[PDB]
Amino acid sequence: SEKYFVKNGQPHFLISGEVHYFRINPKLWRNHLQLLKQTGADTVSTYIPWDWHEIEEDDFDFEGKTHPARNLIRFIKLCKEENLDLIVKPGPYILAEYENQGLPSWLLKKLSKNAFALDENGNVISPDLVSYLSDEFLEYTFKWYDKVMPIISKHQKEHYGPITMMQLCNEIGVFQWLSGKSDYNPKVINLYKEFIIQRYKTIEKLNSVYSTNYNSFDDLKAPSGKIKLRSDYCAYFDFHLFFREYYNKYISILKNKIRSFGINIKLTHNIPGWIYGNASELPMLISTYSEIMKNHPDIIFGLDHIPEFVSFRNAHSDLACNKILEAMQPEAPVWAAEFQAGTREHHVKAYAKDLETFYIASLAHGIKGFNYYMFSQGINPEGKGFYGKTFYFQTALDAASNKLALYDSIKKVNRFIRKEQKDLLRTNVNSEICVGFYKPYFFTELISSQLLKEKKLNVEELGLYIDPRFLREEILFNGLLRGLQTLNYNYDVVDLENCDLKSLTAYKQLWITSAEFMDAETQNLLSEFVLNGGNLILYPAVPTLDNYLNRCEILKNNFGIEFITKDSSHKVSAFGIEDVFTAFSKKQIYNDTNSKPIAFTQENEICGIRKKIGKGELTILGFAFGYTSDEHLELIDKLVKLNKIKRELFVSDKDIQFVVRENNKSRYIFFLNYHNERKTFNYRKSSKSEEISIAPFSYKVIKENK
Amino acid sequence: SEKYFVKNGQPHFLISGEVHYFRINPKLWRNHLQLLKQTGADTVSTYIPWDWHEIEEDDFDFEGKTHPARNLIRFIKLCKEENLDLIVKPGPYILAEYENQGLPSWLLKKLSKNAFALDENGNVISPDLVSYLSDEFLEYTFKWYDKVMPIISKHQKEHYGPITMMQLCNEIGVFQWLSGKSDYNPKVINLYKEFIIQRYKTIEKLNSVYSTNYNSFDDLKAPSGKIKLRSDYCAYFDFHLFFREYYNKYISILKNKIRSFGINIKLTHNIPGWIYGNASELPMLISTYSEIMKNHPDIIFGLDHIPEFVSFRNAHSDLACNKILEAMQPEAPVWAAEFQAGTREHHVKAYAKDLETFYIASLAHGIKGFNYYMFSQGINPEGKGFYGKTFYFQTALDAASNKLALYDSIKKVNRFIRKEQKDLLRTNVNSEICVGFYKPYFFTELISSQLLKEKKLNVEELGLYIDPRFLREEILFNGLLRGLQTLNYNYDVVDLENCDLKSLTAYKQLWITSAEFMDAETQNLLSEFVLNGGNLILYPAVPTLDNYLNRCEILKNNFGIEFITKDSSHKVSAFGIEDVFTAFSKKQIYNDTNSKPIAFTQENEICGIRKKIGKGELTILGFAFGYTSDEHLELIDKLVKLNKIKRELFVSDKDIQFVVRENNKSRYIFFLNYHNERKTFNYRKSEEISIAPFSYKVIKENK
Ligand SMILES: OC[C@H]1O[C@@H](Oc2ccc(O)cc2)[C@H](O)[C@@H](O)[C@@H]1O
Ligand SMILES: OC[C@H]1O[C@@H](Oc2ccc(O)cc2)[C@H](O)[C@@H](O)[C@@H]1O
Ligand SMILES: [Ca+2]
Repeated sequence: SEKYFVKNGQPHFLISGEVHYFRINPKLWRNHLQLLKQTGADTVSTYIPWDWHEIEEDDFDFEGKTHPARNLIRFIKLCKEENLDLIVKPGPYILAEYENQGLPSWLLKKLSKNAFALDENGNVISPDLVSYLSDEFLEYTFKWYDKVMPIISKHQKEHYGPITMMQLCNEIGVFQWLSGKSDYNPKVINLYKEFIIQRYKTIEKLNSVYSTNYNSFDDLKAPSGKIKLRSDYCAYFDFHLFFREYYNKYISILKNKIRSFGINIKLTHNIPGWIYGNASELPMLISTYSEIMKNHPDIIFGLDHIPEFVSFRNAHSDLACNKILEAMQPEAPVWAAEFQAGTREHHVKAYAKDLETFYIASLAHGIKGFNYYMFSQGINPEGKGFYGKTFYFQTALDAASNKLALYDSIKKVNRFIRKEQKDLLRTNVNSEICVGFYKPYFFTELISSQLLKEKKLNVEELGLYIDPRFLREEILFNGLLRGLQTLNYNYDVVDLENCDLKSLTAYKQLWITSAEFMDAETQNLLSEFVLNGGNLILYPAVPTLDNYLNRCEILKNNFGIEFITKDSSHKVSAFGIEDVFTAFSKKQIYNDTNSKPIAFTQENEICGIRKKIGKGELTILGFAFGYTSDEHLELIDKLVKLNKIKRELFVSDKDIQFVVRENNKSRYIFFLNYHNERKTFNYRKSSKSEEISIAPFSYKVIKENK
Repeated sequence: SEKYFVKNGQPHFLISGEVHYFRINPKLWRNHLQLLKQTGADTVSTYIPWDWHEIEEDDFDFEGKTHPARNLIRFIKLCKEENLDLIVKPGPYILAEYENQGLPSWLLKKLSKNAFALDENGNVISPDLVSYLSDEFLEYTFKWYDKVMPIISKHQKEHYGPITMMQLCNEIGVFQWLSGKSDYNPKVINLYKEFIIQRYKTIEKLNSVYSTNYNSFDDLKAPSGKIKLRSDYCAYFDFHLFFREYYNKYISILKNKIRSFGINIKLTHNIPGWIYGNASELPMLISTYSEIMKNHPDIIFGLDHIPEFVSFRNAHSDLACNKILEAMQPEAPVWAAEFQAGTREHHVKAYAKDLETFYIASLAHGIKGFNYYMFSQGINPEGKGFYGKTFYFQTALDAASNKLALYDSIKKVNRFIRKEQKDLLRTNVNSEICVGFYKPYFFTELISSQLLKEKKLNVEELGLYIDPRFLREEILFNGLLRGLQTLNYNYDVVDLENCDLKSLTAYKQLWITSAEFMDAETQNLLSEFVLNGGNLILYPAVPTLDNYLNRCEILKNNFGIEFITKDSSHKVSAFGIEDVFTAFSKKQIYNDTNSKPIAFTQENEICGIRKKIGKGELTILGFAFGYTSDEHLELIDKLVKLNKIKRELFVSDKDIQFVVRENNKSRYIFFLNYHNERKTFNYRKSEEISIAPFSYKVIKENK
């Protein structure tokens, strides 16, 4: 039951390369495509920039009449002649370091002020940032679609053309996020007001949930400024729910317009979130797509992976991202829409010997397809570069089509993939550990993020102590997920929203990283999980509130837990491990009733217990740890061993990472050395040892038959 | 001309290793010391924690009466028996992940509220954070000194003991930096009031500078909250000046107490500022010691270098720090008081093969001595660790004195240093480029920093557009200095404060990264520099204000410059380089009378000129660039070549870094490969070599 791309009823590993026809001498297009095809790639991918093709208002060139590199039609025909399928991405936004993020200069000069994204003061956030549902923006976007979409429709696979997939716009919300400010455009504020009225029906029902005293819906304003009251937190939480409906409305309007041209190819979107070589904020960005992914089972999201280097400093980012995409999109293959090749930034180097290891690690970490971004360097024509004349460096081909060092790395990886794809695509890893993904902890991009200008959320002003962003970044992403990968314990991630109990019962352990708040549905689901036979690990808090910070003690009551919150030293003992550094002075102190106490404060008060409940097992730790000391890995190891979970291999060097992937025919062992040390080690299957030497920042792959 | 440590009247490379006796089984103290000596190290360094030796109020154990590892006397005796010099660091603060940052629990329980650093509301900032000038704190510090300083005094080299240097406290001001919170203890604020009265004399004089409306000094309150007005900026600027005097007053009280015991050895302090493997904030921390460095020629500041890894991502950090320290401390050797060995953080790996390259790069980059921190891992006694049981990982030795991978790297590097030190220590680089260090741009630790979550400085609210922290981090540290190092052009840094004109005339170019504000003394210095024959490169602004944001147009008027500030596309052309991305829409558009236009907006307005002024040359660019594109390296290269400055070598691979260090007799060529690529190249003076990833090669040439 792996999800993978299919060609002609067989597993197909999607290998694409990004080649920007608009940034390459058209006399050299065929050579770029030939050299991409010779790496074993089956697809080529490109933006079709609106600014490049609508050269003035209502003046379109797709044929090279005004500039040879405007000859889109020729580029499509060459893709077909060179036996490559094509991914097209006509925007309206492309980003792509193209001036004005791809929008025509003539359009941005003509639009009225009310087309732009606006701050709470009514000021333009950025002269190239439109409001997505601006009437004026969508009118011109539709006139662009009227010209580019008939060309895309004509050249679809079903009409014997090369076009197999199309991206809608580009990384929806990426500008809101990087600008560090949210959109208060009056189109947006009016849709928000309709959303609130639809959700609550009467001002009395809203007031009962928020604890506000409004006389009418007319008194309610879009939340702005810092959160000081639980009522401000409630208003912002609904504002987050509203933006997820808003982005779903935007993509819905583009999709409906596209389908009217007879375009039946696969539609895609692309997920932002890596910055400075780590992806700890990507889960927040993927959370902004929650309503798109529920409403559009036919739009496949892929990841935009930008590792920059490949070391222990970022080894956990790509696996945690691939797992979280699978959790939110379990019916489609995990794929990278943009899979780092070379570097966007001259000063931020991308070494072939790093990216080659990233590519192999991505296979170990369950990737099923990717688009090398950028396969071909470009030169910006006509001053169209946002930041300088050259587009990307250290790619597979330079802009002239010369092979660079990365070319042989990509050929090596592609060769292995083509040899193995029939088995490799069908392989699974045996995960006995499931980690819960509780989307509401991620809904903070308006109030708390690595990129937001103003920190609007301070939980201590709300009488709370567990910050949801600290929890999801340090206790979950950089803590538990980093620790399991480092310890070589396989895990899966599951979305807790509308989660079937039967999709949890296959695991030996469910791990829940909990704040003081959790909705009644999720508190009930976890209660039933344990009563019915599940083994639950829960920390750092039993929640006592719902998503609106109103009382909800369902899980606490169903588990027969009594506790008080007390201050103590950061250090606790747990399972006989002394001096376990914890994030908070405040801890939950549990009554010892019908339980085994397994963690103790410096005053020897009980801050963790284990108990049997119905047919299940509960382990609660009333303290927070991520992975900032060796004791944290010893603790994760102790917790995993409570249900006798074993690693697949005994490996003599604990700093070697491995993944075993297998199906009925084939076993693949991936060894990953994320460290600057030549390592010699030995290993054997958990149920005569082989010796292996591995270079710094390198990999080995062993195939076994049966 | 070079500054360096000396032993037996000859150049001595100071090689120290940090070994915490209080964190190591005393049965193994001799084995740690023997293994340290066997790497070629000459010195061992440790804290002497106040909490560890004053076990209860007025109960001192330096002999291991109450715990074997309190036997400081025995550890000192062993250093001498094992032929190691000793650096001691008795605090009172040690940090060192030691509970309460080294202060005794009994002390923190007993101190009155007014001994603590307080927020603006009079609340204790942190239960282990004292006010440095608290009468009660200094009294207890003095009683600690009365017990530990006679021991240190007796064991000086002078008395054929091992002790050669002592550190005073530890990273003074580090807690104000990491929190972004200033101490508003009423004793501190009374000292601030005295500082302001001393500076301005009369309320009329302060009102004229600040544009305030006070009737007397009684109206004046310590600044707090966000800067909304130019008068708030002025008050915060003087609050930064005050803290530099305050730290000088604290270290002076400790120094005078220490000297009273006949302690005549070298006194040290240590400079923080690395975080996550880069050091772009460390110049801000250096700037907090301006008054100490002016008033104490005999206190040697060393750097705390924490690179974490070694690559092109952070290659420029250690050179820029070493150059800025030399600018502010020209009469002492540049040395690392804490020189990364292993890692403080289990999850933040320190590879032997990375740190070996860091140690060699540090030699290329002018370091004259260092203390491997941590040479030996520690185990925290009886939960005295702030964090877990273990102190550091991937060190040279584990806490049990097991050799680890880094041991053989340090022995290798130390063997090279000992072989070359007599000649290597006497070498300098030939810099024809001078880069100005304007300290007031750095005086922001209370209002604008990488660590400060909520920014108190927003220059747009003051009618400005060039933020001094953006300028000093992106345009200077990660832009010009990174670019010059990448291009293999030598530079020196000079402190512009009280700067001698004759020191600037050795250089072919002086580079000044300028905001809209610059004091009259510095505007006059740069005016005289050009009129006398100097070549000045000045960007992104001709300044028109002084440090209090009052009109000052001395440089503008002396150079016959006129400009209007106008908005345009971010991209400009300069010296025929198209598509140069600049930081701001706002640019200076220059009148070009008597000038040559050399940079243009997208609409061809003049945003850069060259000019002859007296006997000298002016290049003014009205736009800001760092290093974020290949065009930025092209522009720096063109600017350097305006005065015919040449690299010392032709090296066939432009991504190889080199440093040529020479004296009259000896030349060293350091080749540094900061890239994950085996590179093969050739070199010649303005021959074919292979260097591993993240590695080095050193060539000697006799002259
Ligand atoms: O690195 C921050 C983000 O950077 C984005 O790139 C940009 C590059 C330039 C720009 O002006 C805005 C965005 C990527 O598309 C996204 O995947 C990534 O998460
Ligand atoms: O990494 C930030 C700083 O961390 C400092 O260590 C500390 C870490 C935490 C803390 O609360 C106090 C000090 C280092 O001594 C200093 O050199 C460094 O620049
Ligand atoms: Ca003039």
